[PDB]
Amino acid sequence: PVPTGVSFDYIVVGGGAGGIPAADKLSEAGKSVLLIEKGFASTANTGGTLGPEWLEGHDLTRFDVPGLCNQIWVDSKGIACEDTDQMAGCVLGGGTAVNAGLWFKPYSLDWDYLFPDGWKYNDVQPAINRALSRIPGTDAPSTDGKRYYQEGFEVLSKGLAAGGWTSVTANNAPDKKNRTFAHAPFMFAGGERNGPLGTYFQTAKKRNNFDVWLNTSVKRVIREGGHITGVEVEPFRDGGYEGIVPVTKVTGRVILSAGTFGSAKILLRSGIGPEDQLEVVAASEKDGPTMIGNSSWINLPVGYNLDDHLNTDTVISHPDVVFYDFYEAWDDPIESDKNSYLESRTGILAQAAPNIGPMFWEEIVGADGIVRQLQWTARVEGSLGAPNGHTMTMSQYLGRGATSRGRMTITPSLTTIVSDVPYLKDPNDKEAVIQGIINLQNALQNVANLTWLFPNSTITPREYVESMVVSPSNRRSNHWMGTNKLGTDDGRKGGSAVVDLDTRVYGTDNLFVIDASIFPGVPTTNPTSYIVVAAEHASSRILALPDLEPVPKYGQCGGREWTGSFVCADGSTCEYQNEWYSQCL
Ligand SMILES: Cc1cc2nc3c(=O)[nH]c(=O)nc-3n(C[C@H](O)[C@H](O)[C@H](O)COP(=O)(O)OP(=O)(O)OC[C@H]3O[C@@H](n4cnc5c(N)ncnc54)[C@H](O)[C@@H]3O)c2cc1C
Ligand SMILES: *[C@@H]1O[C@H](CO)[C@@H](O[C@@H]2O[C@H](CO)[C@@H](O)[C@H](O)[C@H]2NC(C)=O)[C@H](O)[C@H]1NC(C)=O
Ligand SMILES: *[C@@H]1O[C@H](CO)[C@@H](O[C@@H]2O[C@H](CO)[C@@H](O)[C@H](O)[C@H]2NC(C)=O)[C@H](O)[C@H]1NC(C)=O
Ligand SMILES: O=C1N[C@H](CO)[C@@H](O[C@@H]2O[C@H](CO)[C@@H](O)[C@H](O)[C@H]2O)[C@H](O)[C@H]1O
Repeated sequence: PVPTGVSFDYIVVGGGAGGIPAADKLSEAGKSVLLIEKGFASTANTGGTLGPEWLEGHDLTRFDVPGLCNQIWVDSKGIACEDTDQMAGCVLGGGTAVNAGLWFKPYSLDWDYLFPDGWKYNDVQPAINRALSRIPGTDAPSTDGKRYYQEGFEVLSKGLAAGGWTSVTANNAPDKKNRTFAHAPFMFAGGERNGPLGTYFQTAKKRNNFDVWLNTSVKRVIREGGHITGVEVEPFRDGGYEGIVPVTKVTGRVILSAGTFGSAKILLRSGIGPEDQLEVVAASEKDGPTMIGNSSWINLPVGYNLDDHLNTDTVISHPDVVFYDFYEAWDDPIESDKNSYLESRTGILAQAAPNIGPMFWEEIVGADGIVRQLQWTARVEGSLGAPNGHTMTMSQYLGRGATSRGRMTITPSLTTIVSDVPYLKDPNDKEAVIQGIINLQNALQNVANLTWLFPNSTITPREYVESMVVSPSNRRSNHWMGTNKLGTDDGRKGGSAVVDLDTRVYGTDNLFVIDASIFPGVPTTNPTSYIVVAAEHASSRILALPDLEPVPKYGQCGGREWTGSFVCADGSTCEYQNEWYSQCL
C-alpha cells in the first residue's frame, strides 16, 4: 500500500552488489533514496533471523557464517530467485548475501580491455580506491589471522611454485594475473560475511534520507515517453508494497540494480528491449493488458551480449589433502569448531565452504593474437563425481578476452531463460581452455603421489574438454553479465549498447542501470568487487550530472534519435507525433 504523498530523488531497484553501494553513495549525497528489494532481511546486521539452531541467540544467521555458504546449493527455497533458469540470490544483499565472498582488487587490464573511455582503468581507479577502502579483502578471514585445513593448499601451492608459478598476495598485486597463485581473498570482516551488507548498507541505513522496502518486487517503470515518472510495485511477500511510487518531479531518477536477468526483465516489462521480446511481453497473460503501448517502445539489445565465465572443472587426489564437511556443519557442526567460531570468530568456519584453496591465474595468447584470461579456483571437494575425501577441485574460469556471447530472452510466463548458450562459440576460446589444463598439468607434474582423476591419465586435455557438454547447467560460473550493455553505440540505431557512459538507458532522461548487466564482458576474476566498483563509479557520474531541464512548450521532447529531456515544462505535456518526433503541447 504505497503512501499518499511520498516521492524520492532516487529509487534504486534491487539490493544486490550493484544496488546497495549505489543507494549508499546516492543517499550520502543528501538526496532522498528509496531502495526497493524483492527479498527479505538476510545477515543479522540487516535484521535477518534465518538460520540453523546452533546459531540461535548468538546474533548470527546462515548468511553471516562463511562455512555455511554452501547450504544455498542444497537448501535454496525462498532464497533463490524463481523467475530465472539460473542461480541468483533473491534476498537482501542479492548475490553478495549468498555467494562465496571472494573479493578481488581489479586487474587494470579488465577495465582497459572491456570498457570504453570514461570507464577505462584511469577512469575507475578512484572508484576502485573507494570500494577497497570500504571493503579491503582478507585472505585469512579467521580473526586470529591463522588459516585452517591448509593441507590441500600447501599441496597445490608448493606444486605450482616448482612449476614456475609465483606466489602473490592477490589484492596487493592486483595486476599480476599471469602465472600467479595466491591465498583466496574474501570480503569478510570480523569472521563474518560482511561485504556490501556489512559496509555500504550499514552506513546507508543510518540516514533519514534513506528508506528500504523489503519484500517488494518492481514490476516495471511507469513512463510518459522517455521520462520515467515512477516505479510499479507489488508485494513479493507480506509487508511488501502494492502501488506506484513516484520519483521527484522532473528531477528524479530510477536506478535498475535488479541483476543481469532482473534488470533486463524490468526493462522488457517497461517496453524497452528487442521488438520480438517486447512482443512476447505484450502477448503475455500477466502483462499483456497493462503494458505500455507499442508506439512508446524503445528498441535496445536488452538480453543480448549475455556473458559468463566458462567453467571447466578439473579434479586431483592427493594423500595429504584433508576434506572438511561443510554440509554436516549446517546441522551437526564439529563442536570445537562451533565453539571457536561462536566465542572467538576463528577456525575453519570463518573460512568459506568448501575449503577454498590456492587461487591462481594465467594469460594465454591465442592464434588470433587475442590474450585470453584464465582463473583457477582450487577448493577441497569432489566435483565430477569424484569422492569427497582426498580430492581437490580445480575450476578453470575462462574470462576477459573470450569472444563468445549468448542471449537472454523472456518467457510468456515473464521468466528469463538463457536461450542462446554463450560459451565456446569461437574455436580460439576452446583452445585457451585446453591449453590451460595442459599448462596446469605441467606445473603439477612434479608433485609426488598427486593423481589426476579428471581428466584421468588416459584422456588427453583436448579429449577431456571435447567430451564435456556445453551448457549452463554444468558449465556456468554464476557470473552472468552483459544483458544491458554499456557503450557509446546507441542501441536504437542498431548498436550494442543499452546504456550510455552515465549508465542512462538510451531513449530516457532519468533511467539508469547499475549492476552486472552493463558489463561488456566478464573480468579476470569473481565479479562482485568489480560490480561494486562500477557502482562507486556510476553513482559519481550520475551525481555530477546537472539537474534535468524540462523542455519549453512546443519544443521537441522525444523521438527515436532524441538525446535530451523527455519531460515537459509545467503547462504542457509530451505528445508523440511519430517515431522521430514528440513535442511539448
Ligand atoms: C552462490 C553464487 C556464488 C558466487 N560466488 C561469488 C564470489 O565468491 N565472489 C564474487 O565476486 N561473486 C560471486 N558470485 C557472483 C555474484 O553473486 C554476482 O555476479 C553479483 O552478486 C551480481 O550483482 P548484481 O548487482 O548484478 O545482482 P544481484 O546481486 O543478484 O542483486 C539483485 C538484487 O535485486 C533483487 N531483485 C531482482 N529482481 C527484482 C525486482 N524485479 N524487484 C525488486 N528486487 C529485485 C534481488 O533479490 C537481488 O537482491 C556468485 C554468485 C552466486 C549466485
Ligand atoms: C518480509 O517477509 C519475511 C518473510 O515473510 C518476514 O520475516 C518474518 O517475520 C516473522 C514475524 O515478523 C518472523 O517470525 C519470521 O522469522 C521472519 N522470517 C524471516 C525469513 O525473516 C519479514 O517480517 C517481512 N519484512 C517486511 C518489512 O515486511
Ligand atoms: C604469461 O607468462 C608466460 C611465462 O612467463 C608467458 O609464456 C611465454 O609465451 C610466449 C608466447 O606467448 C612463448 O614464446 C614463450 O616461450 C613463453 N615462455 C614461457 C616461459 O613459457 C606468456 O606469454 C605470458 N602471457 C602473456 C599474455 O604475457
Ligand atoms: O564465484 C564462485 N565462487 C564459488 C567458489 O569458487 C563457487 O561455488 C562453487 O559452486 C559449485 C556449483 O557451481 C559448487 O559445486 C561448489 O561446491 C562451490 O564451491 C561459485 O559457483 C562461483 O560462482
